Amino acid sequence: WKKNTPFLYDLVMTHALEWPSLTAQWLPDVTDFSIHRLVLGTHTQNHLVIASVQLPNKIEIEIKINHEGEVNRARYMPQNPCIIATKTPSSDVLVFDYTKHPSKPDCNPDLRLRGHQKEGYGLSWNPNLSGHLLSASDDHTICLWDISAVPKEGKVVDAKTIFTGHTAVVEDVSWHLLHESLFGSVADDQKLMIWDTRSNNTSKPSHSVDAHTAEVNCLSFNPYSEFILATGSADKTVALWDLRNLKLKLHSFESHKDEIFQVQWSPHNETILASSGTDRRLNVWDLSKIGPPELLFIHGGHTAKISDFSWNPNEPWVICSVSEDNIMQVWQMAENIYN
Repeated sequence: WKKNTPFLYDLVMTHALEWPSLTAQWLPDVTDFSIHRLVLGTHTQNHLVIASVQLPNKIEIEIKINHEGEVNRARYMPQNPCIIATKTPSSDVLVFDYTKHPSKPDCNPDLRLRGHQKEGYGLSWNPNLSGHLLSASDDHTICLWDISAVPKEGKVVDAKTIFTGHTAVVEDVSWHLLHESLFGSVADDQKLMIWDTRSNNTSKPSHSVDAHTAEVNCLSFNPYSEFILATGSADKTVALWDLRNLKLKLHSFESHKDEIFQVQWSPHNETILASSGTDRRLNVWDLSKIGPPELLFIHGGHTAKISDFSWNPNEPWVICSVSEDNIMQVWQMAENIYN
């Protein structure tokens, strides 16, 4: 694979980190080259990490913040990207404003968020209501907090609402991109559930489909279409969904030869979606080419399970993917391949 790269990439960078990261997300600020930044974590003292990346038109660690337990997931708040929520290996979800913490570390989170009885990974900030955070847990619950309602000197926040519709481990949660009340969740009970926070019944979802034939592990809403979202599963399938007819699956993307953990739409291209998991492959899909023609690219760079990945928001087709052997890769498939 390493020998074949000039054929398949316009860019590939490999970085062995000192510790594995379970988490990867590009921050939205970019400053011959340009400087981009990634939110990462450690697994096995733990830190919340901000790294720098030079990209054309080196990777340095900029910020390490003491974290209790590994960082299961870390997500920046869209309305103030200095704010980062993290999932811990305990019931706690933590919140850090990276500017209120030392350059190098000495765990003293800015907020500790209560309401779960077990650890999880799923985590999602509302991009339409500032400080509304959702978290999914192995306890079968989804918790909601409004951190914007928390007093200046408040360090502890109880869950505003707990959603209980699921009957198994809740794997992932994600807000809708346009509708401030609407989010989706996926769980081990094989369901996708669409929830409406304006509803008083926190035990029953607005809609509910039996999405998959095994555990549903991830979901992602389309940033270009109000109606479209995708799920990924222990099914080894990515399923496609329309909010106007949830009961029938629009499509199935086959396939990974193993369990799917992440699915994310492109921020630049409405027909483009990527997925990954335990087969150590990150696949890029093209809706438009359905009628496997919809498989546009297989990224074979990783030699361990891929933990998370993120589409760079400033630089089309750039992806950061991180694996369980400590490897972070920043890569862009060849222009020849998408156009």
